[PDB]
Amino acid sequence: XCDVCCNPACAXC
Repeated sequence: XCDVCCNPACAXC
């Protein structure tokens, strides 16, 4: 993903 979560805007981290 980007940091921890896999989302287009990074959500649920």
